[PDB]
Amino acid sequence: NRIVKASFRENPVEERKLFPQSSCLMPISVGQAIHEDEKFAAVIKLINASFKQCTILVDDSVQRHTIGIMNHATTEELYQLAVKEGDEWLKRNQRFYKQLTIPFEIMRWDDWYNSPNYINSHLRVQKEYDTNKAFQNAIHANIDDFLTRYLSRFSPADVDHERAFRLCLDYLIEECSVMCLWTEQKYDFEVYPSGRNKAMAATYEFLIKPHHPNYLRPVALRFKKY
Repeated sequence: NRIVKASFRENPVEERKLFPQSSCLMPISVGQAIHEDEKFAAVIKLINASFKQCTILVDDSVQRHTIGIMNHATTEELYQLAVKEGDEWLKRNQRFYKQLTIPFEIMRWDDWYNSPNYINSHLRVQKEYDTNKAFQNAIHANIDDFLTRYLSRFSPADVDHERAFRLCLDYLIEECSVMCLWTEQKYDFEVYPSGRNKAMAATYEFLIKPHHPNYLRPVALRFKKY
């Protein structure tokens, strides 16, 4: 009948030649459709076919910040909801990632946030936000981009815009601080189907690429029915 196939986007032949002998990280934005069913299976199939080894991160506990924009629950409650969402993603998509024949690892957000090196990385990101205005602007742009979609189904009247911004900033600072830590596990490529968001692209530009250009090399995918 019909099937979804996940091809690489923009990655040159000279880069793609490296993929079979390279490692990759698959950060999972728990909640997104690109990480579910037909589109997720398509990715597992392409990753299996083209990489040496793979490790899937479940970006779960981070959402405690974003969940908390409209849900005014206790900080422990949101942490729990953010984890529960990761628990359920793993249940839902166990069927697909189990089909990986290459060596793979399943990690979760807390594995990185609780790293001894997190706090120093967090300070580094907060310093760059304060000092470097290009980086500051990228983060701010990312907040606008994210909130216009996240809060699309809400009337501006029911949204605490001060809160939205604050929590979304907390989310992006954590995401970038954890990003920096990834060089520790020497991942050659970072595969996110859509692009890399503005904040993460800025963090790679200013804090990661200058020190390790052969780590976290971005990879985006195209989806098509065949």
